[PDB]
Amino acid sequence: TFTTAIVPAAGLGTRFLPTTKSVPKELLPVVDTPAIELVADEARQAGAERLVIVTSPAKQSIAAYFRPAPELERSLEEKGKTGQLAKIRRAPELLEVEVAIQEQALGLGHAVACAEPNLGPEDDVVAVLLPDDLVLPHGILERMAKVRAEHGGSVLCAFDIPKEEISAYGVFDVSDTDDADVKRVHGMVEKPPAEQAPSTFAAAGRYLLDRAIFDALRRIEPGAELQLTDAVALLIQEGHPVHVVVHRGDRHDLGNPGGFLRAAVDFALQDPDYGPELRAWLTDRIARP
Amino acid sequence: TFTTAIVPAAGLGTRFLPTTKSVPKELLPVVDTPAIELVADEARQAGAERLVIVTSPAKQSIAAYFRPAPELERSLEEKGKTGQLAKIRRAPELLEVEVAIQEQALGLGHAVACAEPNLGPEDDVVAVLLPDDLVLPHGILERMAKVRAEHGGSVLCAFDIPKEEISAYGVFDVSDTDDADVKRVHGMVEKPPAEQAPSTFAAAGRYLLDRAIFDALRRIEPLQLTDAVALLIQEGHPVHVVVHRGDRHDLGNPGGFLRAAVDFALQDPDYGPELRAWLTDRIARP
Ligand SMILES: O=c1ccn([C@@H]2O[C@H](COP(=O)(O)OP(=O)(O)O[C@H]3O[C@H](CO)[C@@H](O)[C@H](O)[C@H]3O)[C@@H](O)[C@H]2O)c(=O)[nH]1
Ligand SMILES: [Mg+2]
Repeated sequence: TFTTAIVPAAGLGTRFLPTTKSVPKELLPVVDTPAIELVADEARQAGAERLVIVTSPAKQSIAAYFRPAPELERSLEEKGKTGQLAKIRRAPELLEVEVAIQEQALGLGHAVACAEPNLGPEDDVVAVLLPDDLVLPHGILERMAKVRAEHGGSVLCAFDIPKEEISAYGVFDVSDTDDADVKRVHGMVEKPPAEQAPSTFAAAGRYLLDRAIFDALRRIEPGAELQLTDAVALLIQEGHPVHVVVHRGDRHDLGNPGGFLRAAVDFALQDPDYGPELRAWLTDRIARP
Repeated sequence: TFTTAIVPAAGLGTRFLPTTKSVPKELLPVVDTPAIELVADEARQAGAERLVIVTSPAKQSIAAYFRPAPELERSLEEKGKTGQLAKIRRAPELLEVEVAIQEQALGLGHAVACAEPNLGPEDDVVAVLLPDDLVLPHGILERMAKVRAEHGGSVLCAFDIPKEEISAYGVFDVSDTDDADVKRVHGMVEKPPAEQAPSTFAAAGRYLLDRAIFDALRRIEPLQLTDAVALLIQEGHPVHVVVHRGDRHDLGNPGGFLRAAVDFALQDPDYGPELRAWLTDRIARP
């Protein structure tokens, strides 16, 4: 049912300095393809027709990536680079792309709130994809849509992480449903020590939010910032159904250079253009300092 | 010695499409640091005072990378990110940076030619660094400068590559000098089969070019830099090569780029041990 997916992209990417002084984090390549394209594609495959990218005035450049490049397409076609030509055609052809300008990076809730002018009356629910999380294979938003179909309200996403490894995450307080991968959300605890974690279900950056989230974001106490978790807790307090889908597949974390490199190596090893030679090189390389 | 280094950065990097549709190839990070900073640092360490980046109009944002970012700096200082603050201050403090515009990508020789208006009377010799080649450790240009001081003329750089591995490269035709790592260049053969390779010396992307190169570039038939060098040798200009014995990386395609990033990350304690452990498991399965 959702048609509009929101991608919050207004943070600098401090962890990727000095590169992110000049390059938007969301345009950095995983092998050859930027994360913004990877999340755009995932959104489209889940039925999004429209993408609202929230960013700063300085990173408006992310928009151009979704514009055609006619001269480049011609030059590739003339060199017989049909595979490269298909690669560059992919992102502009995925969906309709708009930008919402968040003047100052006041956090995720504020970013989602800044997308509301880009919504129309048909947007009763919106998908939100954080571009630092890659959730593999495609399809978590379709699982979350089934939960919305059944229960109404809003739907979150979790990874299943042992309590001794979960303390970097927000962690859901949950109850069971009839589906082992679907829980009712009662609340969330930020970065609990292992022995205080309410579950093994760590908050992942995929959301299906009912339009009620925007009214909730206007009614929560602003910070020093609008905390999306506070708006979700307000909905829960007011009886809005909130459930979570537990992702069982793989995932990558592009929020720091180390997790980014893991993603790129994992993908390159599966690509015949690179994999065999990379694997042979790695085998030798890891045996020395 | 030379004071001006030229970095030809006007080609797209078609092996990194679709990313390089929007992002200059030379700003792609090796772990966390763009290649253009790595080659600027190398140039500075060899005594460059000035960097002339040849780029297209869509890639002029390479320039802004070398400008101070006061508000970002102020913000990092207020957050006590001393290390990230140092990292952002590094590139702007290395040297004076100018941009020359190559309207179209007519090749390397043409990229070099387009830097000539940025040169002055002191520029008798210019360094050229190709930003897809990392030559490690720093110092090849200083070795090349010693050769220029002894012999005059121009100086090239070679990797010592076995004949059965050398066919992807241009391969110098050479004669000995009194230094094992310095050869006189008689010519170059493009991509020879192993049995036709005139040496084990493959051309690397580092150059110390006498100002005579510009006149050669004006007189070669349409431009390959190697043709302008060949014209110089024909006209009696001394050309030598220094053989690099050390390490190198190739950022020309994603595979070589990942080798560089993994190599550097394994040596950095922020990433190294966990990445090593992850790689150990990962390479044991498809
Ligand atoms: O019109 C152009 C074309 C290329 N370049 C730049 O020139 C550099 C080198 O171009 P590339 O296509 O990567 O050259 P190669 O095919 O790798 O070959 C060159 O670089 C090798 C070292 O890497 C040498 O062995 C070769 O003799 C030399 O021609 C790159 O940064 C390009 O951006 C420009 O600035 N403008
Ligand atoms: Mg090259």
